[PDB]
Amino acid sequence: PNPTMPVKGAGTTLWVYKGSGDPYANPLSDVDWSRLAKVKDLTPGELTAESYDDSYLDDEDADWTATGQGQKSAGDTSFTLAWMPGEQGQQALLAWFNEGDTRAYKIRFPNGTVDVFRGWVSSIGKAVTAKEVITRTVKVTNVGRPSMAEDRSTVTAATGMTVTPASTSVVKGQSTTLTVAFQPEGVTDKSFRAVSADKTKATVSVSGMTITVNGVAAGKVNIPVVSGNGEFAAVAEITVTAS
Amino acid sequence: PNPTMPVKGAGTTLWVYKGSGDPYANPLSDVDWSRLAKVKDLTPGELTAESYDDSYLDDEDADWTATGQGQKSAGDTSFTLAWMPGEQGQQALLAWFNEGDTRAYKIRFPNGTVDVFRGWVSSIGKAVTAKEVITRTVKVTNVGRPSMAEDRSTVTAATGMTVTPASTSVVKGQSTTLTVAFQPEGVTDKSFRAVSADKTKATVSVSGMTITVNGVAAGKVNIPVVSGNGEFAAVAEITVTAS
Repeated sequence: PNPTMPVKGAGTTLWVYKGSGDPYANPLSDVDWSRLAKVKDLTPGELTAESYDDSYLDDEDADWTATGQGQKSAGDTSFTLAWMPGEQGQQALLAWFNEGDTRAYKIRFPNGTVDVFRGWVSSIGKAVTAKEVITRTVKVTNVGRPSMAEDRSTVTAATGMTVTPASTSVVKGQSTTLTVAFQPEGVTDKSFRAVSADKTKATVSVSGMTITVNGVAAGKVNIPVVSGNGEFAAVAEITVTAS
Repeated sequence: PNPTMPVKGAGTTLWVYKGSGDPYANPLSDVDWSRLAKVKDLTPGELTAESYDDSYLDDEDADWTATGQGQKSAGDTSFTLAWMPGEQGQQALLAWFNEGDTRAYKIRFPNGTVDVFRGWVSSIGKAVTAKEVITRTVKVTNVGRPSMAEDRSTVTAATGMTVTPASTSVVKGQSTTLTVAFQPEGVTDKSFRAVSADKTKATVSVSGMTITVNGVAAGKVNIPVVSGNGEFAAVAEITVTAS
């Protein structure tokens, strides 16, 4: 994965945001994104710009006409994918079209870089033919300003999730926080999620780099932590004391 | 007939509603529907929406243009069949064109799902050529809200997730299979992924509801399996033996 060398282009993936946070803040994260599977083909949006005349009479040597860049447009993105009405992601796509709210969608190139736009579905189609797979074709009109893949350009990642083990004694409505950290001294594009393995003895309220546990019942259970896309994981045990 | 997998599109049929009840209620029944047999080519109408400008003079970030989804349209659906005027149903189609009253027509795909639209015939053509069959081409302009296939999809999920624990026999390359199954009445959307917490003593090879786990160096690794729902997870314990 070298973002400084030409890439063949195969393996490009497409995801749609469904969370509530800032899509532009953590685009490399894949936590609140649903993948659209089996994209037959994809053509991304085009960044256009309407020109404005910038030539007045007072200017000398008026033989040549001059223009300047005005308002920029993000263009329309098209993609056709295999038609599976019963697969999660297509149902969300038609719900998005029927509602019409502006949502964020990103494309993960086979380069270690992502490209996320915001837009709404402007066209929905279908191509049913024998001797060939049925393909659903979607067109999306982008709004606002996109987050180009050339903006961040400074991704960092190393090996490991440090997390303090044990944490046995758990009392007072439990509700204790346990410290988590990354290996590259902390400086990365972070992403992670955790949840109790049983949910009958304890539950978690992960919010902002701190994992807080509150328990309901006694027993031994281990909570997992998964690094967003999941390139690393960790496990920490909890033993709910009677008193 | 699995709606969660792509289909070859061969065998798609077309029906026109003839009864008096509501077609939108039960479009899976072929009671009051007339079949238009011998379909040569078919192309369903595309769903489209007109864009309405959403740019205000007093807002910031004027370097880019923004718009929004406006009014949807159901497009024009075309299909060419063989010319058999004596066959009932073609006469009904011609009478529908002559009277010009809006009616419902459904398409049966080889998935068990249907596509029922409402519209009026706006074009009737013919192509007479030697060494070829005489074809009748029909085009229907659709009105109102079409009943898409994805509106007939129901979701079954939750109730947790299960995986067989321990199985400490880890020796000589392993590639041991780990089975992850969902409890609720069989039917569910089984989206999941599992991750190795060490990546050195042992590794996982997630592949379609079966986890392939191999060992490299002796030690104790607990590997977590989580789900895309964001609530369900479990941890399986592995002891990679040197010999």
